Order: sequence, then structure tokens, then C-alpha cells
Amino acid sequence: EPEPQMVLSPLTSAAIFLVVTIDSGGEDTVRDLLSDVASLERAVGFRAQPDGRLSCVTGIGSEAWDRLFSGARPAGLHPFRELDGPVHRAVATPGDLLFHIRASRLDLCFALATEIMGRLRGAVTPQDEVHGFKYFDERDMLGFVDGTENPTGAAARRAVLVGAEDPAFAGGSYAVVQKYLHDIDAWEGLSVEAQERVIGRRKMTDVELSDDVKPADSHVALTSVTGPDGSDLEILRDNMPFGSVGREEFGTYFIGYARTPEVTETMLERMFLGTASAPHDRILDFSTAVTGSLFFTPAADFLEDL
Amino acid sequence: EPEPQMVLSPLTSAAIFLVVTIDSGGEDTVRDLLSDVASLERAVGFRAQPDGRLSCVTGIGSEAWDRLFSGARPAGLHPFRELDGPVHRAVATPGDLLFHIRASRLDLCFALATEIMGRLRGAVTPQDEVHGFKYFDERDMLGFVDGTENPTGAAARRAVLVGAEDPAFAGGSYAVVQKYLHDIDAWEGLSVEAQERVIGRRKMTDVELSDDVKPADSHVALTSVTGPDGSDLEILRDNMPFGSVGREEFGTYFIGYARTPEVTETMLERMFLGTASAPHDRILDFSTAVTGSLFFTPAADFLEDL
Amino acid sequence: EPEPQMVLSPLTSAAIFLVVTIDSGGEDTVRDLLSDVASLERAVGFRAQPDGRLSCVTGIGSEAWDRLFSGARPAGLHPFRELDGPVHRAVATPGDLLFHIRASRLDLCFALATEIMGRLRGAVTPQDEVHGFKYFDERDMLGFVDGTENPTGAAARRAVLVGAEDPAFAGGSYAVVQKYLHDIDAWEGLSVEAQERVIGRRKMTDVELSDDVKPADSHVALTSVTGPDGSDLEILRDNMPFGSVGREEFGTYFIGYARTPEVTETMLERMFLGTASAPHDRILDFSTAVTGSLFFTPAADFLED
Amino acid sequence: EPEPQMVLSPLTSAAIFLVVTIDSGGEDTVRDLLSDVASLERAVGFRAQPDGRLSCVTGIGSEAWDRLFSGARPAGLHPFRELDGPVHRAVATPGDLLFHIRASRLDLCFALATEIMGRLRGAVTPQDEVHGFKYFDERDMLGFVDGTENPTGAAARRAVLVGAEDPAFAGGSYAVVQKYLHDIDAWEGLSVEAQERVIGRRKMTDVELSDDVKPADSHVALTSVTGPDGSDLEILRDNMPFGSVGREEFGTYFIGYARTPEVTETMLERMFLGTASAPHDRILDFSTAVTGSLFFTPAADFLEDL
Amino acid sequence: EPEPQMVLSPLTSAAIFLVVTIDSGGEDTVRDLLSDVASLERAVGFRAQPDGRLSCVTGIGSEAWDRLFSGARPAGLHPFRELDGPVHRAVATPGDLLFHIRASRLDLCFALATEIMGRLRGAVTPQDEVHGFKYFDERDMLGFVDGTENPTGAAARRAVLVGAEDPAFAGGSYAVVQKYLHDIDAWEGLSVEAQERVIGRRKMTDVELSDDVKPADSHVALTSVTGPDGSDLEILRDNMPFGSVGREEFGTYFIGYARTPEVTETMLERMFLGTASAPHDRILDFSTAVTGSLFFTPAADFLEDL
Amino acid sequence: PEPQMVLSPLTSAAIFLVVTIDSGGEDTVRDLLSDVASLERAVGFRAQPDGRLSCVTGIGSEAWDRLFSGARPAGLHPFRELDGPVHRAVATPGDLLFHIRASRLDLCFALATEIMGRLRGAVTPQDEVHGFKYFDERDMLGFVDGTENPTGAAARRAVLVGAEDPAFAGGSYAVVQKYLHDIDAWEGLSVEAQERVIGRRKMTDVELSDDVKPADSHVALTSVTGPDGSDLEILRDNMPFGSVGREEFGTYFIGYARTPEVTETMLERMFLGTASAPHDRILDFSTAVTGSLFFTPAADFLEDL
Ligand code: HEM
Ligand code: HEM
Ligand code: HEM
Ligand code: HEM
Ligand SMILES: [Mg+2]
Ligand SMILES: [Mg+2]
Ligand SMILES: [O]
Ligand SMILES: [O]
Ligand SMILES: [O]
Ligand SMILES: [O]
Ligand SMILES: [O]
Ligand SMILES: [O]
Repeated sequence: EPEPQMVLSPLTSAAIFLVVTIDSGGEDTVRDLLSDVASLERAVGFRAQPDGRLSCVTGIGSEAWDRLFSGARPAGLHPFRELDGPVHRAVATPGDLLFHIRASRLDLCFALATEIMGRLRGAVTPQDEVHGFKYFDERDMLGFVDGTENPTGAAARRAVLVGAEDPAFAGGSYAVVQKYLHDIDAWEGLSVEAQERVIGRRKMTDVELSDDVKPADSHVALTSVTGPDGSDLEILRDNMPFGSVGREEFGTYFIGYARTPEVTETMLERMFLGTASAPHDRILDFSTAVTGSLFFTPAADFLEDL
Repeated sequence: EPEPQMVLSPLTSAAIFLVVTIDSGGEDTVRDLLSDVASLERAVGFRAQPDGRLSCVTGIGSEAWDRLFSGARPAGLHPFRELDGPVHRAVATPGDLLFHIRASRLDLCFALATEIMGRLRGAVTPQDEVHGFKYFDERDMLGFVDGTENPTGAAARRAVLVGAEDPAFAGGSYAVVQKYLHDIDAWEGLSVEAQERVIGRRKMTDVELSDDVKPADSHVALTSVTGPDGSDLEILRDNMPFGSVGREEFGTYFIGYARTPEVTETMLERMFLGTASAPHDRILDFSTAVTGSLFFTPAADFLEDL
Repeated sequence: EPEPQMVLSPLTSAAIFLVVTIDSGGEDTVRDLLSDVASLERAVGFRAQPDGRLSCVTGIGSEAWDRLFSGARPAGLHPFRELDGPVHRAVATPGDLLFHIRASRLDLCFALATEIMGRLRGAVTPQDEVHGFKYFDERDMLGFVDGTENPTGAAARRAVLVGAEDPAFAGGSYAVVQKYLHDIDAWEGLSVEAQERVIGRRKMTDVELSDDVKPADSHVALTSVTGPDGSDLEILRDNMPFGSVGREEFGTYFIGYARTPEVTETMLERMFLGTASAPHDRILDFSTAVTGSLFFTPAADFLED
Repeated sequence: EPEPQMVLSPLTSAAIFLVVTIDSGGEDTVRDLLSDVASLERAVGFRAQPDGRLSCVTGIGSEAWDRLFSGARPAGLHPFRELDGPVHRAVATPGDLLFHIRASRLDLCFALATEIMGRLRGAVTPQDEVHGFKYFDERDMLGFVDGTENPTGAAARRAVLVGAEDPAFAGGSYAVVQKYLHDIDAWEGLSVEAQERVIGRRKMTDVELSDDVKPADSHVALTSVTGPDGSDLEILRDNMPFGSVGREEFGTYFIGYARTPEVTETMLERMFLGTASAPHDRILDFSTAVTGSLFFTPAADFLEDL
Repeated sequence: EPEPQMVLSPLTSAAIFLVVTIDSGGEDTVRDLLSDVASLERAVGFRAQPDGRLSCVTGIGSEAWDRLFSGARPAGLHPFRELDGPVHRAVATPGDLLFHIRASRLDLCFALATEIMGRLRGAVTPQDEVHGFKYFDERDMLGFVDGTENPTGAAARRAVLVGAEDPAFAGGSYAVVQKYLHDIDAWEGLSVEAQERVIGRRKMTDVELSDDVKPADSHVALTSVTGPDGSDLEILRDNMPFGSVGREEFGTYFIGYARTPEVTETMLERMFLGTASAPHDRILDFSTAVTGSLFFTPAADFLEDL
Repeated sequence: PEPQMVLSPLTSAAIFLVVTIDSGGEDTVRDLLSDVASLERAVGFRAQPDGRLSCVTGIGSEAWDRLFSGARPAGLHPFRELDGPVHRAVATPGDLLFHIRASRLDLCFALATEIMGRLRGAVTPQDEVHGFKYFDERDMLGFVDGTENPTGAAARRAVLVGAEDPAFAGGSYAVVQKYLHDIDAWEGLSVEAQERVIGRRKMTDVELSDDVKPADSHVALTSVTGPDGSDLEILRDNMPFGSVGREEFGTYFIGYARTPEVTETMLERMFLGTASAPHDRILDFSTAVTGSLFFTPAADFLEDL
């Protein structure tokens, strides 16, 4: 391998997602920060070892890549593609840099975010900042366990990391982010059994519904994709609840990593545009995407050498 | 004894502070929720025992008290008093109800806040919502250990709980809240030694500066007050950092509990108005108060039985 | 003065319940063991501190009391009273001694149970032995959080420990046990909403149903009792799941402590015999009691002599 | 690689061992369950991460293999061989399927066992169910540390997983189970020094007795086997105490995994039939085997693909 | 009314014992430090709450008391009494102040010791400094569990804290310290059963030997004392192992607290001078006392008010 | 070849034991070396997985020649004394090193007891230090210590002998120095002055920028690049130790590297200085009182003796 960033993190219960745009003239300041971001991760995190589990994954957008870097582009990097479905829309929103910061406690996330943004002041403009927290039994804001079918170990490495198909960028990955807000009032008007039909798994025990009962427009049915090879196409998700009680914002911050964006984009087309047997993913009847961006997260060595 | 609310909580690393006003017509909804708030605390918290340490302290303001209840008022209950000092101002901002929610994890705080506000929908208007997190060494946003000299055990009970001086309301307490925003750029331009002179304690080791070196306008000097008998008057604090890196908000949410507000108000007068030997508390040269409210937090029995 | 047994235990995730009868001639062996049981608790448990949280509460039944001791009896001690309801029955089964052993791990429970039974070999006959395990989010075998409305702190002391009303036995408590087996197939055929109507609380979030929607024959409705002065009568429970997948046994081991058995017995009458507005507790349509016994758990000093 | 099942588990303190036979006509129900058992493991276990450490290893017996599958058999799969020694006997008892379920808590084991047996109701007959619990300092029912000389890391992989010698079944393993009941009264009548001579290690400190003093009929002496090439032959064990105090049952559930059964079978021959210098393993004078079965535990991918 | 020092500490796994003498002219420096030692405990310890469990118990010797204070002496305060037995001797060694520092980690103990000695250098001379550590499952250097029969809860308060018999000093306690070195070679030449006869309990399981078998010169037999009224006389011990492998020092640091020194001194007389049935405590055939001192540990408010 | 546990997880306790081999002690030593891994498992297994007990064993240059014949590791020599204009790095005797680490001191002490028990009468102790982690990975100067250590594959590549010395692949070279600090002098500096000595910020552990980091700061002098532009790295696991009564406050330095050339270059820069720096400022507050070099062989080398 070249050394990947910490895309495959242990379970962490806190996150900060920071998305910024690079102002005109900001490119040199950004390049300096990229070359120091691993040492800032160690400076904030080392003293909290081994419990802290602080990591920062840094992603670069398609248009930003062109402004920052001389030569070859990762093969799969392009701007997030808007999906204009008959009912639901996946919007594309601006984002040049993503900082996906995770730890076992929010203070470490905040301290590293503070240091990063300290160095970028005056060169970037914030577009989104989300402080995420996991519910205690890995549940999301709809009350379902979230993460169960993620790949593990070698299967995860194979699904997420660029390899010999794009060898200059081996050890990188592609991240898609979407901020979702939920209509909790509508969702809580459904019976548990109806909610289970939307997701495709049992609510309390997290057991998958059998094939003879699982609806075609359930979330699990539409995000299960088989390749030309007969095998399952997989992504790695680390979705985080977030919100504000006073503003009635109850949200899921979606982030999905894959070795090529084609996998993630196929899942999204199935959700928003539907299939022969399904108009769209029923989860979107209770979830509105308000952001959407695509980033390439290079190997750690790529960033160190700038 | 009457049973107090959990004013004396173990150390907790997450908090939500929620301040609301009661809309016209909302009184009955509020009264029903007050009588169930302890059972909601158990419902959300029990399943995460014993680690969760979830508690909710509920407080009621002076004007709200008159709307909700007839009969006796707590003796010390009045609206927060604005302090218009020569340089610094402590503002008074609206607030009828305070929910001070603490736990070892933010998700438990959020779940209980969701249930409370779900019951109050349409009866209240949010005025402030802060999600606080402790730094890993009990440090605040200025980098100093925060909480060291709080009383514990019997001394804490005696300092915070109403007793025989107002026997109908024994087991209650008075809470003062202020949200502070910091000028971190200015603060970080001071040397550590200069910062220690502002606070009155050593930064790294948290040892109090000796009397011959501690300035009269240091925070510790001005918030040390002795009563008629030569003994120290004490409060119980549970200050929490909060912020947003994109908006450059770095904050301390102050909350102080005492058996009478006179103690807390004396400290505030010294800080903001100054004394013969100190113009004002030097901490205020790096900290701006943007809210200020006073609440009475009744004994748990009072809330149950109405 | 008097030091209670560890009736008010922290949360523990494992338990052994051991119920035995005292054979003819076994009384002296039992009395010797009773005077050592606290030192055995420390011998097994001290070295596992502070995580182990091992405790043993020892209880004595009404007929056994008369065999072991003379002089005063605790005022409330009597044999468990069978309830023959129109549909459901609460049976009374034999039991002279109860050992309620709790810890954070089953091995510690087993080690202490081994030492106790080692000393009693030849003097007692086992009637029941159950190895209990709590589910990770304090849920029981029916999938509901179990323990939520137990009293804590001073309210628990006042609800569970004998005081001035029976001063020779102050610091004791009364334990009722029942082993329940559940019909899981029937239970799992209910919707979540229907299950919530049986219990009286929401399944996922454990919030109580409001008074206007909570059925009168729900478990929470029928086990809520007010005394003459309008205040709530409370007990302290530490129900444990148990079972065997091969034998299709899925169970709840009920144990309830109270300062007088009258409180517990009133709750049982409401559950099994009903009220004006409820035929019986709906939980009994999925739960069958196969044991029932009542014990007095004396203050620890009483056993030390 | 093919992905093995979780044969190499971290240390776990609870286990359920389930052995069943497949009834007439049960094969289709069994095959459906085998293809879902990994997803049931994730459903029950994921929400209890990372503490839960729940895993399930599934094994299939010799006769069962031929009912369930056609095509190739694993090279070493055969029925457990009875050893009818001069004094001690290793019995064979029926078993078609083994579920070896491990976790940090018994409730998780029980939850997974419930789901598995729920799917098999009416297709299988239970033969054994044991609920195992480790003592707090990794001791067994005889009071000795149990596990010390198990191989770890690469050496464990090499000792336990089928490789190139049987390439269609690479990543599988062979499990032998025997339920032992102990005569605790006899064992406790020995002095500690006498017990140490039976095992071959010091009781309190777990230091191996030196070669000059360790008896030839000690457990450690007889279960140390060198292969023709001079190297040590190793197995991976995860022995678990179990019992019932009322019934006076105090037991060790032996389970041993190896890349070929010949290793485990050689150890058993030495124990039960003896060597030139040793009549039999002295541990058998305090331990009686009441079950005995042999299973092949295939690679996880083999089961997924049915 | 009066607040004791933290004599009744939870279990802690590290300790520092510091014994010093007060130099001529050092009395004022010592008195200033005594009035600040609680503040220093908070300064070092607060930031590690709630896990740190740092406490310092401060004790004052008989001759030192007369140098530091005038007015009343505690009734039981006198210099440690040498016991010159036929075989074994309990020596009296100098000591004016004791600092018994405990925590869950050594660094906190060391940090507090550093602050205390920083204030006292030039006023005191160190006589003994021991760094103690917990050894396995509450075992001492002889391999036995140590602390099992300590009193707990109310019984501990009644055994350890001065009350109405000496009301000016209520809430204080008396501490006896003796540093013991062990002859490990001799001890390890005994069989386990012989060691159990020295101590009076079983080694592995820590079960007390029955009255039928417990020798009269066992440690447990000689340290069990009943008062005139038939009740047990109890002390609270927190013995700590210490040592150095290269110097062959394997030690037990004995510390025992009691409401009057007569209880502790009776136990010592039984051990060193014997009874009608026992020449001396057999533990002394493997344990040599090289220090011995007695201190009064005043209530915390006594020290605060100087 | 399997290396010893040079790359350990973070551990909060250590014992460092340095001994010399007495005349005639060689065979006793060789027998112990072949059992040291077994002893590590025996003491450690029962505390897994929290214990994290490990022992790295090293052999000095003169000792190697007494114990073994044939080929020697290419870089093995006695520690080289550095006589700088102001500061001196002394060389002190040491034939064997036992670097014992765990999450608790008792495990370290138990293993050290067993090892020294086997060597009684064959070795003489030279140094014994019981180290403890201080707060949030701080050292006795109050700075975080460990931050820039390599991790993962970069660590393996920096510390383990490979194809450059193939007979000894999987080994490493350990340099030890016991340092005592003059804390009174150090505490007379302002925080900003202390930061200029180390080259990082005290509270936040952020490296000073290149425009403000002095040339004689510790971080500046211990940053070394090879001819090909790459960083030359070592693995450190420095441990505080001390005694408050004697006013001894120390750092026990241990540095592992695939060749002693890397470590020795750093030492020369610290003690003898460069074109732009007289010496490492940290040495104005730190005195070395021991210095030894050891080769830590691959685990299989020791097993096969
Ligand atoms: C509102 C946003 C979302 C919510 C609340 C949500 C929630 C969930 C839940 C509860 C599961 C079942 C448990 C699990 O396997 O993790 C799940 C599975 C999944 N979700 Fe989502 N999800 C969201 C958005 C998305 C999006 C946008 C994608 C893809 C672009 C996606 C892809 C998946 C995939 C691949 C799985 C696993 C299906 C399988 O193989 O079983 N999800 N999600
Ligand atoms: C920006 C707002 C504030 C910050 C960052 C802050 C921070 C601190 C810190 C770092 C200490 C020293 C350690 C400790 O004993 O907790 C302290 C002490 C204290 N603070 Fe504040 N504080 C703030 C506002 C206030 C206010 C508004 C009051 C009172 C109305 C107050 C009352 C106290 C008191 C009573 C002490 C204890 C002093 C003593 O007896 O030693 N604080 N504060
Ligand atoms: C009868 C119940 C059993 C008990 C209580 C038991 C217990 C033990 C104990 C205490 C040890 C020493 C520490 C260690 O785990 O390394 C051990 C070692 C071992 N046992 Fe057993 N054992 C049993 C049956 C068996 C069986 C049936 C086999 C093989 C079929 C076996 C194979 C081994 C092996 C290979 C070792 C390691 C030997 C070595 O040191 O290299 N055990 N056992
Ligand atoms: C005298 C006692 C010593 C102390 C207290 C000490 C302390 C420190 C501290 C605080 C750092 C910065 C944080 C870190 O990266 O660890 C550091 C870095 C370092 N020290 Fe030391 N050190 C000492 C001796 C030595 C010696 C003798 C050497 C080498 C032979 C050395 C080599 C290093 C190296 C290589 C770094 C990392 C530099 C970088 O690339 O950033 N240290 N030390
Ligand atoms: Mg002196
Ligand atoms: Mg000095
Ligand atoms: O998802
Ligand atoms: O404060
Ligand atoms: O219950
Ligand atoms: O074994
Ligand atoms: O003791
Ligand atoms: O270092």
C-alpha cells in the first residue's frame, strides 16, 4: 500500500463535518495547510491516546483539485451530479474541501477543527458545519440501527480504497456527503410495522425482513446493488445524527466512501429515480437532502508531500 | 428532608441548556409537563444506567411564577438585574423556564430535550439552546481548569439548597445563567503569565496564585466573598464550553446555583461594577455576556404534586 | 443500629436464584451457614472489587422460621397465598431458604453459590436454581425496559426496610419470588402498539403512556397502588430473564422486596383477580407463574448471631 | 483470500454451545439458515459494539455434510473416533451442526441462539446446550489458568486454517468438542503441589514446571506433540466452565480447533491410550467425557453462497 | 458538624507514603502548609475527576503536636511504643508528619507529593518514602488477598473516627504505620497448606479456615480481638506492596486506622509478645518491621482553620 | 522472522532493568534467554487483554562476544561517550537490558521478579527504574512526549533490521540514557522560553513554525534527513521516574532504531552541536547519568538457544 487516511476508523461517537470553499487567492494557504493536517491531527490527538481515537479525513472537490494541483486527476473525480427525480431531488451544493473529523468525544473534534480553521482564516469561506453524535445503541434519528451491513476488514479495504485501476491515486477513496433533514412528525405517525416496511429491517431487533415480505421500494432493497460479476457492490457509511430541538431540526448527515463514485451514484439513482418495480426509496418521503457534494480523499502520503 | 432536583450532579461531560418563554394560553401545557418531567428523566435515562448520569434541573422565572402558581413566592425570586457598569454590561434577557440537562453523552441530553419540547410544542417559544461539551482536562475555552473550587458534600448542600429561612421552598435553589462569548484572538495574544494574572490561578498546574501576587482585579479575587461571620460565601458552578468554528463563536455558558441569589448577585456586582481597589474583573475584557436570567429550581416534590 | 443485607444493590447483570428446603435434622447445619454467609460473600467477592459487585441476600420462609428460631417472628411473615383467579392462578410452591446472588458476572455468582451449597450438602434439598442474565439495555424477555420506576435513595429505604413498626426486625425486608414462563410465539404475534397496551409504556423509548390512552388492564395500571393517604405504595424489583433455547423456555424470574408483604400481595391480587374495570393483568395472557414463595430477609446483624 | 469465520476470536467471557441433529426432511430449512447466519450475527451484535464481541462459528458433521451438499468433501472430515482406553473412554455422541457462540455477556449469546433456533424449529433435534462462563482470572473449574499456551497471530492462523493442502476448503477449520464433568471432591482433596503435578504448571503463578520435574503423565506433557519435521503441533482451544450447583455438576466444555483433525486426534490418543512412559493423562482421573463430536467449520463465503 | 479527612477512601491502586521530621525552626512553614493541603489536593486532583480518586490524609506525631499547637492534645496521642518480644521486635522510628497519598494512578500521587514537599523543603527532613502498588487481585507480596475483613460503611465510621469520647477532636483518627520487609525465599519454601496455616485463610479462594483447624498462632487468630462487651474490635487497613527486584526488597507497607490507638496496640502486643497459647504471630517469621510510628489525623476543618 | 515486541501499544508503566553478567554466569543467562517469552506469557496471559505486558530483551556488545560465537550484528558496539564543550554523554556498564512494559506496574514487577529469580548469582544489577506515565503523556518538564514517533509501517521500517544485515533481520538497536532534570532551574523560565527550548507549544503540543523555532531547540536538533531527502526516524518510549524526598525528577530515555547510526547522529547533534547551534538547550536542564547500547534480537533467535 501507500498509506491511506483513516477512512476505516473504529467506531466513534462524535463527529464534526466541515465543508468550505476556497476564496480566490486562497490556494497557497490551503496547500500549506494540507501538508500539515496530519501533524495537527497528532498534536491534538496524541495526548488523548488511546481512548480519544481522533482522526481527520480530508477531501478535495473536483473544481478545487484543478485549482490546487499541477498534473493528473483521479479518474472518478467530477462534481456531484444533481438528480431530478419525478418526486424527490438530490441537490448539488458547493464544497471544495471536506474535513471529516471523528473521535470518542466532541471536544477533540472541536479542538482539531479550531486549529485547521485557524490556519485557513481569510482563505476559505465556511459552507456547512455539523456536530454529530451517535445514539447509544447505534441508532439514527428515525430510531433504526444504522451501520449494520457495513463491510468489515478486508472486504471494507477492497470496497473503499483505490488500487491498481488508478495507481497514481492508490490508497485514496471517494466520499459523497448529503445533509438530510427529517419530517419526524410524519414518521412518528406511522406504526412500527409501516416504518419497518420503509427501511426493510425490524426496528427493535435489527433483523432483515425476509425476501418474501421486504418491499421493493424499501431503503434496503433499493441500496442493494449487484455488479456485472454477480457479487454485491458495497460502500462504507458513517451516518451521524445531528440537530437542534428549538428549531425542530432532526437530521442525518450521510457520508459514504467507495473506491469509485459509480457505486454510490448508482445507489443514489435507484433511490431518487427509482427502478422498474419502485418509484423511489420510501425513506425520501421522510427525508429531504439539503446538501450534496463529492470529494476525493487522497492517500496520506500524497498530502504530506506538497 | 424534601427531595431536591439533581442540582448536585456528578461531573458530566455534556449538557443542553434550554431557555424558553411561555406563550399566552400555554400555562396549562407547561403545568402538565412540569408534573411529568421527573418521569421523563427516568424514561430516557434508566436504560443507559449507570454510565449515562442523565439529569434535568427545571427552573422557573419570576414573571412566569406569577402566571403559573398562586400562593407563596420563593423569597429571593425576582427578575435578573441588569448591571450597567462603567465599561462592561451584564444584560437581562427574557426567560420563563430553564431546562439544565446533563449527562455523560450528548445523545441522552438530546433525547430528553426532544421529549420535553415535544410536549411543549405550541405553548412556548425558544429563546436559547446551547449544546455544551467539556474539554478533556475539565478545561474551559480559555484553557484553564474550571470548577476546582466548587464546594462538595455537606458544604455544597449548605451553599445551594434553601432551608429553614424559607421553609415552604426548602430543597430548592436559585440558578443564574449567562451566555458568554470570548475574544480568543485577544486572549491568545497574552503570555501565559499574563493570563494567569487575569484568572488568579496557574494555568498548567491549577495552583492558586499566592495572596502577595494575585491581583485585586483577577477573577478569583473578585469572586471571593466573605459573609458577616468571616466564612466564605460559596456557589456551585457547572460552566460548559460551546461554540461553532465556522462562525468563530467560542463560548462559556455560565450557570451558578446558590441558596439565595444575593451571593451570586454580589459576585456579579464586583465583577461588572468594580470595587474601590478593582475597576472590574479582567476576565470581562475577553468575555461578553449576551444573555442573563434568574430562575428558581424547586424541590422535586413541589413539581410532582401540582 | 442495624445493618441491612444488600437488598438495595447497584445494577447487576447476572444473578443466581437458589431456593431450597431444609431436610429433617438439617437445622443446625443451616444455622451454622447462616452465621457465616456474609463472610463467604466477602471471601469470594473482595478480590474481584470494585467491578464484581457480588452480593448475596438470604431469606427465610415462614415454616422454616419456626424450625430454626424461637421467640419473636417478623410480623408479616406467612406462607405465600395461592391466588385462584377466574382465568389465571398464582401457585404457592415449597421453599425454606432463598439465596439471591447478584454480580456483574455469572462466574462470581456461581463461585459463591458453590461455597454455600458446599456447606449445606446433606442438610437441604434444592427446589429451584435459575441463572439469570439481563439484556444489554436493561430489557427483559418481552423486549421492554424493566426496572424504570423502581424507587431509589431514601424512597427505596422507606419502601423496602422494616422500621419502627416491628423494631426487633428493623433493617429486614420481605421478598416475594415467582418464576414466570412466557409464550414468546404468542407475544411476538402482537404489533408493537398492542404490546405497549399490555405493558403501559412505549417499547423503544420507555415513556409511560398518558392516562387518557393507558388501558386499565395494562401491567403498569394494575401495579400502581395508592395507600389510604393518597401516596404511592412502592416495591423494589430486580426481575431477571432466564432460559434454555433447546427446551423452548423463555422466562422472567420475578423478585420483589417490600417493607411489608401487604403491598406486594395487593399488587398480585389486582393482577390475578382483577378490579372493577379490569378482569386481570394482560401480561398474564403471555406469562405463567410456575413457582411462588415468600421470605423474610433479616438484617445482616441478625444472621451474624 | 477467502474470509474465515471468527475462529480466532478475542478473549470472551461467555459462550453458548449448541449441538443439534437434522431431522428427516430438515435439510432445506438448514441450508436457508446457514446462508443467513452471518447476517443474524451482525443483526444481534452490531448494536452492542464495540464491547459485545459477539460471534458465531458454525460447524457441520461428516454425515450431515453428505445430506446438505454435493460435490467435494473436506479431506479430513469423518465421524469422531471413539477411544476405548484401558481405564478411560472418549465417547462419540451424535451431532450434525455445531453453533459455538461467544460474547462478552451471556445475554448476547442467548439472543443469537434464540434467533438461530427460531429458524430451525421443526427441522432439528437438540442434543446439547451448554451455557459457559469464564472465571475472572481466566481460570477453569479446576482452578488453573486455561488458555496460556494457545498460539496467537500468524502462528494461530497457520495452526487452525485449512490452506493449500485442500484448496477448495481453504479458510475452514476442524473443531472437536467434548463435554467433561469433574469430580471436584476428589480434586480438592489433593494438595496444590499434587494438582500442579497433574497439570504440569504452577497453580498461582501459571509458570510451567521445568522439564526435569514435570511428570510424563501430566496434561501438558502428554498434549505437547512434535511433528515429523521437529516443529510443535498446535491447536486453538477455548475451554469453558459450566455447571449447576443444585445438581452437583461442575464441568469443562472442551473445544479445540485445528487445520487438520489428525493433530487433535493425536493429542486425544496420548491422553486416553497413553504412551510408552505414561498410562494416561492424569487429568482424566478427575474428568469424565460424556459427549464427543467432530465438525468442519467452513469459510464464511462458503456459507454465504448457498 | 465536623468533616473528616478521606480516611475511608474507596479502593485505590497506587499510594505514596511520606514520613518526615520537622527541623528546628520549621514549625511556621509546616503550619502554613497544613492549612493549604486540602487546596493542593483539589488543585492536583480536580482535573482528573472522577476517575483519579486522589486524596491525602495528613497525620501529626505526638512530639510534633506539642511543637505546632497549644491547647488540647487528642487523648490517645503518644509516641509509638517499641515492643521488645522474646524473638521479634517492633521498632519505633522518628516521624513528625505523615502524608498518606492515594489515587487510581501513581502520577497523581507523585504530583501532589511534589507540591507538598516543594512548600516544605528547608523545613522538614524526609525519613521514609514508599511508592506502593496493588498486586493482582488485591494480593500482597505473600500471595494472599489483603483487606478482606476490613469494616465497611457504618461499621467502618464507628471503628475509625473519634467521636463523643474526645469531642474537641471528633472526626479525627489515629494511624499506625510499619514498613515490613519479607523473606520471600523462606516463604516460598513452604507448601501452600503451610502458608495457609501461617495466615489463617485459604490462599486461592480467600476462605477463612474453620475454628476446628485454624492455628492459635496464625495471623488471623492473633489479630481477632473481642472487647469486654463481647463485640469485635476492628481497624481499617490499607496495606500496600512495594519493592525493588535488584535489591531483593519485597515489602508490605502496613497502615492501620482506628478511633483509639489501644485497639491497634493490642493487636500488635498479641503479634509480637504472644498469648498463653501462641508465642508470636507466625507471619513475623517471614516479615521484619523496619519502621514504626503513630500519628493523629485531625478532622479536615481543624487543618483549614490555622 | 518474528521480532520482539519493540512496537508496543502505549503502556502506562515500565520497569527498566540493566544488569552485568558475572564471571561464569553465561550459561545461566543463555538458559533464561530461551525461556523469557514463556515467562512473559505465564505472567501476562491471565490479565489479557488489558494487561499489555511485554518484555524486550537486549544484549550489549561485550556480552554478545561472551555468550555467542560466529557472526555479530553489523552495528553492535559499546555506547560512544560524547565529550562536548559543555555537556557530556557518559557510557556506563550494561550487558543485558530488560525493557518491561504494561498497563499496570504489578505485571511489570511480577515478570521482573521471575527473570531476576532465574538469574540470581549470575548477574549484578546496575540500574532499576520504575517508570510511570504522567498525566496526558507528559514528561517531567511538562511537555507531551511521544507525539512525533512513527507509527505503523513507517515505524516497522525505522526500527527493524532487514536485508542490510540479513542474518539478524527482525532485530533492533536500543539506546538508553537515564536523565535527571534540574526542575528549579527549568521552572524559573517562562512558558514561552520553555517552548523555545523544546520547539513545540506547551499546552497544545503544536510544533512552532519554522520561522520561530530556534536552531538549538530539541526538535530542531533531533530532526535529521538522510542523503535522499527522507526523514531518519527512531521510536522512543521515554518514561518519567523519580523520588520526591531526594528531589530526583527524571526522564528515562529509550530509543529504538534499525541501525545505531541514526540514534548516534541525533546524540552528536545534541551534545556536540552544529554549525548554527552550540548544543541542545534541553541539556541545560537535563544531565545524563547512564548510557548503554543494546541489540534486541528477533524473538526466534532467543527461542532457539
Ligand atoms: C436519510 C438518509 C439515510 C438514512 C437515515 C439511512 C438509514 C439506513 C438504515 C437504518 C440502514 C439499515 C441498517 C444498515 O445496514 O446500516 C441503511 C442501510 C443502507 N443505506 Fe442508508 N440511510 C440513508 C441514506 C442512504 C444513502 C443516501 C445511501 C446511498 C447513497 C444509503 C445506503 C445505504 C446502504 C448501501 C445500506 C445497506 C443496504 C444493505 O446492503 O443491507 N443510505 N441505511
Ligand atoms: C466567562 C465567564 C467565566 C469563566 C471562563 C470562568 C472561569 C473560571 C475559572 C477558570 C475559575 C478558577 C477555577 C475554579 O475554581 O473554577 C473560576 C472560579 C470562579 N468563578 Fe468563574 N468564570 C466565569 C464566570 C463567572 C461568573 C459570572 C461568576 C459569578 C457570578 C463566577 C464565579 C466564580 C467563582 C465563585 C469562582 C471560585 C473562586 C474561588 O473561591 O476561588 N465565574 N471561574
Ligand atoms: C478435561 C478438561 C480440560 C481441562 C480442564 C484442560 C485444562 C488445561 C490447562 C489448565 C492447561 C494449561 C494452560 C494452557 O491452557 O496452556 C491446558 C493445556 C492444554 N490442553 Fe488442556 N484441558 C482439558 C482437555 C484437553 C483436551 C481434551 C486436549 C486435546 C484434545 C487439551 C489440549 C491442551 C493443550 C494442547 C494444551 C497446551 C499444552 C502446551 O503447553 O503446549 N486439553 N489444558
Ligand atoms: C533528556 C530527556 C529528553 C526529553 C525530556 C525529551 C523530550 C522530548 C519532547 C517533549 C519532544 C517533543 C514531542 C515528541 O515528538 O515526542 C521530543 C521529541 C524528540 N526527541 Fe526527545 N527528549 C529527550 C531526549 C532525547 C534524546 C536523547 C533523543 C535522541 C537521541 C531524542 C530524540 C527526539 C526525537 C527524534 C524527537 C522527535 C523530533 C521530531 O521530528 O519532531 N530525545 N523529545
Ligand atoms: Mg534539609
Ligand atoms: Mg533543585
Ligand atoms: O445509510
Ligand atoms: O466560574
Ligand atoms: O415487574
Ligand atoms: O486445554
Ligand atoms: O493486615
Ligand atoms: O525524546
